[PDB]
Amino acid sequence: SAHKLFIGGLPNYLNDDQVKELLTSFGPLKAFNLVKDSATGLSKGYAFCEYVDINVTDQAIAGLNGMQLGDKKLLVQRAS
Repeated sequence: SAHKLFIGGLPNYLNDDQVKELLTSFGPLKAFNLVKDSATGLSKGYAFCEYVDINVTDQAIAGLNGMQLGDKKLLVQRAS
């Protein structure tokens, strides 16, 4: 859907609350998950989210795509 994003490249030590805080700085979320290895529990650095508002979605992909977080760079797209 047009409100949904697929994010990769997050530093693997960031937790759900920290990733969620970065995302909600753009506007409110209606869904979120941070992808984890089922056996180790460690983050894979991917996240999926859905914003309430389409305009926020558009600004979030523009703002997050290419964002540098230390030695990592986010790659973000709409979740077609």
